[PDB]
Amino acid sequence: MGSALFLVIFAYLLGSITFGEVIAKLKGVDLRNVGSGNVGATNVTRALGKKYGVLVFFLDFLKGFIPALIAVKSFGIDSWVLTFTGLASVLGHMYPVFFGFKGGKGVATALGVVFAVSPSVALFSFLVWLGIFLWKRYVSLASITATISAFLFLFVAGYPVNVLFMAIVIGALIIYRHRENINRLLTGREHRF
Ligand SMILES: CCCCCCC/C=C\CCCCCC(=O)OC[C@@H](O)CO
Ligand SMILES: CCCCCCC/C=C\CCCCCC(=O)OC[C@@H](O)CO
Ligand SMILES: CCCCCCC/C=C\CCCCCC(=O)OC[C@@H](O)CO
Ligand SMILES: CCCCCCC/C=C\CCCCCC(=O)OC[C@@H](O)CO
Ligand SMILES: CCCCCCC/C=C\CCCCCC(=O)OC[C@@H](O)CO
Ligand SMILES: CCCCCCC/C=C\CCCCCC(=O)OC[C@@H](O)CO
Ligand SMILES: CCCCCCC/C=C\CCCCCC(=O)OC[C@@H](O)CO
Ligand SMILES: CCCCCCCCCCCCCCCC(=O)OP(=O)(O)O
Ligand SMILES: CCCCCCCCCCCCCCCC(=O)OP(=O)(O)O
Ligand SMILES: [K+]
Ligand SMILES: [K+]
Repeated sequence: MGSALFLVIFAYLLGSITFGEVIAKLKGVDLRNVGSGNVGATNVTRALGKKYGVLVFFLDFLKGFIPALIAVKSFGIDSWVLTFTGLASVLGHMYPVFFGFKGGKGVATALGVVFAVSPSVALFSFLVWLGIFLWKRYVSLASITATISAFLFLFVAGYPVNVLFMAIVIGALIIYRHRENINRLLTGREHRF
Protein backbone atom coordinates (compact mmCIF):
# COMPACT_ATOMS: atom_id res chain seq x y z
CA MET A 1 0.00 0.00 0.00
CA GLY A 2 0.93 3.59 -0.61
CA SER A 3 1.84 4.68 2.91
CA ALA A 4 4.36 1.85 3.25
CA LEU A 5 5.87 2.62 -0.15
CA PHE A 6 6.13 6.31 0.78
CA LEU A 7 7.97 5.53 4.00
CA VAL A 8 10.41 3.15 2.32
CA ILE A 9 11.31 5.64 -0.43
CA PHE A 10 11.60 8.44 2.13
CA ALA A 11 13.99 6.24 4.14
CA TYR A 12 16.15 5.57 1.08
CA LEU A 13 16.33 9.26 0.14
CA LEU A 14 17.06 10.32 3.73
CA GLY A 15 19.65 7.57 4.10
CA SER A 16 21.37 8.85 0.95
CA ILE A 17 22.40 12.04 2.76
CA THR A 18 25.86 11.00 3.99
CA PHE A 19 26.38 13.78 6.49
CA GLY A 20 30.15 13.28 6.64
CA GLU A 21 30.21 14.75 3.13
CA VAL A 22 27.94 17.61 4.22
CA ILE A 23 30.25 18.64 7.06
CA ALA A 24 33.57 17.82 5.32
CA LYS A 25 32.86 20.12 2.38
CA LEU A 26 31.52 22.65 4.91
CA LYS A 27 35.14 23.39 5.89
CA GLY A 28 36.62 22.66 2.46
CA VAL A 29 38.05 19.21 3.21
CA ASP A 30 38.22 16.59 0.47
CA LEU A 31 37.11 13.77 2.76
CA ARG A 32 38.00 11.37 -0.07
CA ASN A 33 41.58 12.71 0.29
CA VAL A 34 42.13 12.63 4.05
CA GLY A 35 42.71 9.49 6.08
CA SER A 36 41.02 6.47 4.54
CA GLY A 37 38.93 8.50 2.08
CA ASN A 38 35.65 7.38 3.66
CA VAL A 39 32.59 9.49 4.52
CA GLY A 40 31.63 7.89 7.84
CA ALA A 41 32.04 9.20 11.37
CA THR A 42 35.40 7.42 11.70
CA ASN A 43 37.15 9.32 8.91
CA VAL A 44 35.37 12.54 9.91
CA THR A 45 36.99 12.14 13.34
CA ARG A 46 40.33 11.37 11.67
CA ALA A 47 40.05 14.50 9.50
CA LEU A 48 38.09 17.09 11.49
CA GLY A 49 38.35 16.05 15.14
CA LYS A 50 36.35 13.93 17.56
CA LYS A 51 33.61 16.53 18.01
CA TYR A 52 32.74 16.47 14.30
CA GLY A 53 32.88 12.68 14.19
CA VAL A 54 30.35 12.53 17.03
CA LEU A 55 28.04 14.98 15.24
CA VAL A 56 28.26 12.92 12.04
CA PHE A 57 27.64 9.71 14.00
CA PHE A 58 24.49 11.17 15.54
CA LEU A 59 23.20 12.53 12.21
CA ASP A 60 23.86 9.25 10.40
CA PHE A 61 22.25 7.46 13.39
CA LEU A 62 19.11 9.59 13.04
CA LYS A 63 18.49 8.78 9.41
CA GLY A 64 18.04 5.16 10.48
CA PHE A 65 16.19 5.95 13.70
CA ILE A 66 13.60 8.39 12.35
CA PRO A 67 12.03 6.33 9.51
CA ALA A 68 12.23 3.11 11.53
CA LEU A 69 10.47 4.79 14.47
CA ILE A 70 7.74 5.94 12.09
CA ALA A 71 7.44 2.34 10.86
CA VAL A 72 7.33 0.96 14.41
CA LYS A 73 4.63 3.39 15.47
CA SER A 74 2.54 3.34 12.26
CA PHE A 75 2.82 -0.33 11.26
CA GLY A 76 4.27 -2.30 14.15
CA ILE A 77 7.53 -4.03 15.04
CA ASP A 78 6.09 -7.22 13.52
CA SER A 79 5.46 -5.49 10.15
CA TRP A 80 7.51 -6.19 7.04
CA VAL A 81 7.16 -2.44 6.43
CA LEU A 82 9.68 -1.98 9.24
CA THR A 83 11.94 -4.59 7.58
CA PHE A 84 12.06 -2.72 4.30
CA THR A 85 12.19 0.74 5.86
CA GLY A 86 15.26 -0.09 7.95
CA LEU A 87 16.92 -1.78 5.00
CA ALA A 88 16.16 1.27 2.83
CA SER A 89 17.85 3.64 5.30
CA VAL A 90 21.02 1.53 5.36
CA LEU A 91 21.03 0.99 1.59
CA GLY A 92 20.77 4.75 1.13
CA HIS A 93 23.84 5.27 3.30
CA MET A 94 25.70 2.52 1.41
CA TYR A 95 24.49 3.45 -2.11
CA PRO A 96 23.39 7.09 -2.02
CA VAL A 97 21.05 8.12 -4.81
CA PHE A 98 22.62 11.58 -5.11
CA PHE A 99 25.28 11.59 -7.83
CA GLY A 100 27.81 13.44 -5.71
CA PHE A 101 27.54 11.40 -2.51
CA LYS A 102 29.68 8.33 -2.05
CA GLY A 103 28.47 5.63 0.28
CA GLY A 104 29.62 4.55 3.69
CA LYS A 105 29.49 1.29 5.58
CA GLY A 106 26.10 1.80 7.23
CA VAL A 107 27.02 1.09 10.85
CA ALA A 108 25.73 4.28 12.51
CA THR A 109 22.53 4.21 10.47
CA ALA A 110 21.98 0.52 11.26
CA LEU A 111 22.36 1.25 14.98
CA GLY A 112 19.64 3.87 14.57
CA VAL A 113 17.30 1.29 13.05
CA VAL A 114 17.94 -1.13 15.93
CA PHE A 115 17.38 1.62 18.51
CA ALA A 116 13.92 2.34 17.04
CA VAL A 117 13.02 -1.31 17.62
CA SER A 118 14.62 -1.81 21.05
CA PRO A 119 16.82 0.75 22.81
CA SER A 120 17.99 -2.06 25.12
CA VAL A 121 19.25 -4.20 22.25
CA ALA A 122 20.89 -1.16 20.66
CA LEU A 123 22.66 -0.15 23.87
CA PHE A 124 23.91 -3.71 24.38
CA SER A 125 25.17 -3.81 20.78
CA PHE A 126 26.92 -0.48 21.28
CA LEU A 127 28.52 -1.82 24.48
CA VAL A 128 29.87 -4.75 22.46
CA TRP A 129 31.26 -2.27 19.92
CA LEU A 130 32.87 -0.13 22.62
CA GLY A 131 34.36 -3.12 24.44
CA ILE A 132 35.88 -4.53 21.25
CA PHE A 133 37.17 -1.12 20.23
CA LEU A 134 38.80 -0.50 23.62
CA TRP A 135 40.33 -3.99 23.52
CA LYS A 136 42.04 -3.87 20.11
CA ARG A 137 41.59 -0.28 18.81
CA TYR A 138 40.21 -1.42 15.42
CA VAL A 139 36.98 0.30 14.41
CA SER A 140 36.25 -2.34 11.75
CA LEU A 141 36.67 -5.30 14.10
CA ALA A 142 34.34 -3.62 16.60
CA SER A 143 31.70 -2.82 13.97
CA ILE A 144 31.75 -6.36 12.59
CA THR A 145 31.56 -8.00 16.02
CA ALA A 146 28.79 -5.71 17.25
CA THR A 147 26.81 -6.15 14.03
CA ILE A 148 26.77 -9.91 14.57
CA SER A 149 25.97 -9.40 18.25
CA ALA A 150 22.94 -7.23 17.45
CA PHE A 151 21.40 -10.13 15.53
CA LEU A 152 22.02 -12.52 18.43
CA PHE A 153 20.57 -10.04 20.94
CA LEU A 154 17.44 -9.56 18.80
CA PHE A 155 17.04 -13.33 18.56
CA VAL A 156 17.41 -14.04 22.29
CA ALA A 157 15.16 -11.08 23.07
CA GLY A 158 12.34 -12.78 21.13
CA TYR A 159 11.97 -10.34 18.25
CA PRO A 160 10.05 -11.81 15.27
CA VAL A 161 11.18 -13.23 11.93
CA ASN A 162 10.68 -9.97 10.00
CA VAL A 163 13.04 -8.19 12.41
CA LEU A 164 15.59 -11.01 12.30
CA PHE A 165 15.44 -10.97 8.49
CA MET A 166 16.05 -7.22 8.57
CA ALA A 167 19.02 -7.68 10.91
CA ILE A 168 20.59 -10.54 8.94
CA VAL A 169 20.39 -8.72 5.59
CA ILE A 170 21.63 -5.43 7.04
CA GLY A 171 24.43 -7.30 8.83
CA ALA A 172 25.43 -9.16 5.66
CA LEU A 173 25.59 -5.86 3.77
CA ILE A 174 27.66 -4.21 6.52
CA ILE A 175 30.11 -7.11 6.56
CA TYR A 176 30.33 -6.96 2.76
CA ARG A 177 31.20 -3.26 2.98
CA HIS A 178 34.06 -4.25 5.34
CA ARG A 179 35.58 -6.80 2.96
CA GLU A 180 38.82 -4.86 2.53
CA ASN A 181 39.02 -4.23 6.29
CA ILE A 182 38.75 -7.98 6.87
CA ASN A 183 41.70 -8.67 4.55
CA ARG A 184 43.74 -6.14 6.51
CA LEU A 185 42.63 -7.63 9.84
CA LEU A 186 43.61 -11.12 8.66
CA THR A 187 47.21 -9.97 8.06
CA GLY A 188 47.55 -7.63 11.05
CA ARG A 189 47.56 -4.55 8.81
CA GLU A 190 44.32 -2.79 9.76
CA HIS A 191 44.57 0.88 10.73
CA ARG A 192 44.76 1.15 14.50
CA PHE A 193 43.56 3.94 16.78
C1 LIG B 1 14.66 2.66 -5.96
C2 LIG B 1 13.44 3.05 -5.14
C3 LIG B 1 13.53 2.62 -3.69
C4 LIG B 1 12.25 1.96 -3.17
C5 LIG B 1 11.87 0.71 -3.95
C6 LIG B 1 10.55 0.06 -3.55
C7 LIG B 1 10.50 -0.42 -2.10
C8 LIG B 1 9.82 -1.76 -1.93
C9 LIG B 1 8.74 -2.01 -1.22
C10 LIG B 1 7.93 -1.01 -0.44
C11 LIG B 1 6.63 -1.59 0.10
C12 LIG B 1 6.83 -2.68 1.14
C13 LIG B 1 5.54 -3.31 1.63
C14 LIG B 1 5.76 -4.41 2.65
C15 LIG B 1 4.47 -5.03 3.10
O1 LIG B 1 4.13 -6.16 2.88
O2 LIG B 1 3.72 -4.15 3.77
C16 LIG B 1 2.41 -4.58 4.20
C17 LIG B 1 1.46 -3.60 3.53
O3 LIG B 1 1.35 -2.39 4.29
C18 LIG B 1 1.86 -3.29 2.11
O4 LIG B 1 0.72 -3.12 1.28
C1 LIG C 1 22.49 3.45 21.20
C2 LIG C 1 23.30 4.73 21.15
C3 LIG C 1 24.48 4.70 22.11
C4 LIG C 1 25.46 5.85 21.95
C5 LIG C 1 25.53 6.79 23.14
C6 LIG C 1 26.79 7.63 23.18
C7 LIG C 1 27.11 8.33 21.86
C8 LIG C 1 28.49 8.91 21.82
C9 LIG C 1 29.42 8.63 20.93
C10 LIG C 1 29.29 7.69 19.78
C11 LIG C 1 30.46 7.69 18.81
C12 LIG C 1 31.56 6.69 19.13
C13 LIG C 1 32.37 7.01 20.37
C14 LIG C 1 33.63 6.16 20.50
C15 LIG C 1 34.56 6.70 21.54
O1 LIG C 1 34.27 7.51 22.36
O2 LIG C 1 35.78 6.16 21.43
C16 LIG C 1 36.76 6.60 22.40
C17 LIG C 1 38.11 6.16 21.91
O3 LIG C 1 38.72 7.22 21.18
C18 LIG C 1 39.02 5.72 23.04
O4 LIG C 1 38.89 6.59 24.16
C1 LIG D 1 27.39 -11.62 22.49
C2 LIG D 1 28.58 -10.85 23.02
C3 LIG D 1 29.80 -10.94 22.12
C4 LIG D 1 30.97 -10.08 22.56
C5 LIG D 1 32.24 -10.34 21.77
C6 LIG D 1 32.81 -11.73 22.00
C7 LIG D 1 33.17 -12.48 20.72
C8 LIG D 1 34.60 -12.89 20.67
C9 LIG D 1 35.57 -12.24 20.07
C10 LIG D 1 35.43 -10.96 19.31
C11 LIG D 1 36.44 -10.87 18.18
C12 LIG D 1 37.87 -11.04 18.66
C13 LIG D 1 38.90 -11.11 17.56
C14 LIG D 1 40.31 -11.27 18.10
C15 LIG D 1 41.36 -11.33 17.03
O1 LIG D 1 42.01 -12.31 16.76
O2 LIG D 1 41.50 -10.16 16.41
C16 LIG D 1 42.50 -10.07 15.37
C17 LIG D 1 43.77 -9.67 16.08
O3 LIG D 1 44.88 -9.78 15.18
C18 LIG D 1 43.70 -8.28 16.66
O4 LIG D 1 44.81 -8.02 17.50
C1 LIG E 1 26.99 -16.40 28.37
C2 LIG E 1 26.48 -15.21 29.17
C3 LIG E 1 25.02 -14.88 28.92
C4 LIG E 1 24.76 -14.17 27.60
C5 LIG E 1 23.30 -13.83 27.33
C6 LIG E 1 22.43 -15.02 26.94
C7 LIG E 1 20.94 -14.72 27.05
C8 LIG E 1 20.67 -13.79 28.20
C9 LIG E 1 19.55 -13.15 28.44
C10 LIG E 1 18.31 -13.24 27.62
C11 LIG E 1 17.13 -12.59 28.33
C12 LIG E 1 16.01 -12.18 27.39
C13 LIG E 1 14.91 -11.40 28.08
C14 LIG E 1 13.91 -10.81 27.10
C15 LIG E 1 12.96 -11.81 26.52
O1 LIG E 1 13.25 -12.89 26.08
O2 LIG E 1 11.71 -11.34 26.55
C16 LIG E 1 10.68 -12.07 25.85
C17 LIG E 1 9.60 -11.03 26.01
O3 LIG E 1 10.23 -9.75 25.95
C18 LIG E 1 8.51 -11.12 24.97
O4 LIG E 1 7.67 -9.98 25.06
C1 LIG F 1 28.22 -11.55 30.59
C2 LIG F 1 26.77 -11.72 30.19
C3 LIG F 1 25.85 -10.65 30.77
C4 LIG F 1 24.39 -10.85 30.40
C5 LIG F 1 23.42 -9.84 31.01
C6 LIG F 1 21.96 -10.20 30.78
C7 LIG F 1 20.95 -9.24 31.42
C8 LIG F 1 20.22 -8.43 30.39
C9 LIG F 1 18.92 -8.20 30.32
C10 LIG F 1 17.85 -8.68 31.26
C11 LIG F 1 16.48 -8.78 30.57
C12 LIG F 1 15.38 -8.04 31.31
C13 LIG F 1 13.97 -8.34 30.86
C14 LIG F 1 13.50 -7.46 29.70
C15 LIG F 1 12.02 -7.57 29.48
O1 LIG F 1 11.30 -8.33 30.08
O2 LIG F 1 11.60 -6.71 28.54
C16 LIG F 1 10.43 -7.00 27.72
C17 LIG F 1 9.17 -7.71 28.17
O3 LIG F 1 9.35 -8.51 29.35
C18 LIG F 1 7.99 -6.79 28.33
O4 LIG F 1 6.77 -7.53 28.39
C1 LIG G 1 25.25 -8.62 0.70
C2 LIG G 1 24.19 -9.66 1.00
C3 LIG G 1 22.76 -9.18 0.79
C4 LIG G 1 21.75 -10.32 0.68
C5 LIG G 1 20.29 -9.92 0.42
C6 LIG G 1 19.37 -11.12 0.23
C7 LIG G 1 17.85 -10.85 0.25
C8 LIG G 1 17.11 -12.16 0.32
C9 LIG G 1 15.80 -12.40 0.26
C10 LIG G 1 14.65 -11.44 0.10
C11 LIG G 1 13.35 -12.05 0.67
C12 LIG G 1 12.13 -11.13 0.72
C13 LIG G 1 11.02 -11.65 1.63
C14 LIG G 1 9.76 -10.79 1.65
C15 LIG G 1 8.76 -11.28 2.66
O1 LIG G 1 8.89 -12.29 3.30
O2 LIG G 1 7.72 -10.46 2.79
C16 LIG G 1 6.82 -10.77 3.88
C17 LIG G 1 5.36 -10.70 3.49
O3 LIG G 1 4.64 -11.65 4.28
C18 LIG G 1 4.76 -9.33 3.67
O4 LIG G 1 3.34 -9.37 3.59
C1 LIG H 1 30.52 -12.74 18.08
C2 LIG H 1 31.28 -13.13 16.82
C3 LIG H 1 32.37 -12.14 16.42
C4 LIG H 1 33.00 -12.42 15.06
C5 LIG H 1 34.11 -11.47 14.66
C6 LIG H 1 34.69 -11.75 13.28
C7 LIG H 1 35.78 -10.78 12.82
C8 LIG H 1 36.24 -11.06 11.42
C9 LIG H 1 37.48 -10.99 10.98
C10 LIG H 1 38.67 -10.62 11.78
C11 LIG H 1 39.85 -11.57 11.60
C12 LIG H 1 40.97 -11.31 12.59
C13 LIG H 1 42.36 -11.78 12.17
C14 LIG H 1 42.65 -13.24 12.46
C15 LIG H 1 43.89 -13.42 13.29
O1 LIG H 1 44.76 -12.60 13.41
O2 LIG H 1 43.89 -14.61 13.90
C16 LIG H 1 44.84 -14.80 14.98
C17 LIG H 1 43.89 -15.02 16.13
O3 LIG H 1 43.67 -16.42 16.32
C18 LIG H 1 44.38 -14.41 17.42
O4 LIG H 1 43.38 -14.50 18.42
C1 LIG I 1 22.69 -4.32 13.27
C2 LIG I 1 23.64 -3.16 13.46
C3 LIG I 1 24.27 -3.08 14.83
C4 LIG I 1 25.39 -2.07 14.95
C5 LIG I 1 26.16 -2.22 16.25
C6 LIG I 1 27.40 -1.37 16.38
C7 LIG I 1 27.15 0.12 16.35
C8 LIG I 1 28.41 0.92 16.55
C9 LIG I 1 28.18 2.41 16.45
C10 LIG I 1 29.36 3.22 16.89
C11 LIG I 1 30.40 3.37 15.84
C12 LIG I 1 29.99 4.37 14.78
C13 LIG I 1 31.17 4.87 14.01
C14 LIG I 1 31.41 4.07 12.77
C15 LIG I 1 30.56 4.58 11.63
C16 LIG I 1 31.41 5.05 10.50
O1 LIG I 1 32.55 5.46 10.61
O2 LIG I 1 30.81 4.96 9.29
P1 LIG I 1 29.46 4.38 8.66
O3 LIG I 1 29.60 2.86 8.82
O4 LIG I 1 28.33 4.96 9.37
O5 LIG I 1 29.59 4.77 7.16
C1 LIG J 1 32.09 -6.01 25.55
C2 LIG J 1 31.16 -6.94 26.30
C3 LIG J 1 29.68 -6.55 26.26
C4 LIG J 1 28.79 -7.67 26.78
C5 LIG J 1 27.29 -7.51 26.58
C6 LIG J 1 26.59 -8.86 26.47
C7 LIG J 1 25.31 -9.05 27.29
C8 LIG J 1 24.02 -9.03 26.47
C9 LIG J 1 22.94 -10.00 26.95
C10 LIG J 1 21.73 -10.09 26.03
C11 LIG J 1 20.61 -9.09 26.32
C12 LIG J 1 19.65 -8.87 25.15
C13 LIG J 1 18.17 -8.78 25.52
C14 LIG J 1 17.64 -7.39 25.88
C15 LIG J 1 16.41 -7.43 26.77
C16 LIG J 1 15.12 -7.06 26.09
O1 LIG J 1 14.37 -7.83 25.55
O2 LIG J 1 14.70 -5.76 26.09
P1 LIG J 1 13.46 -4.95 25.52
O3 LIG J 1 13.61 -4.99 24.01
O4 LIG J 1 12.24 -5.62 25.96
O5 LIG J 1 13.61 -3.51 26.00
K1 LIG K 1 38.20 1.76 5.82
K1 LIG L 1 25.99 8.32 -5.52
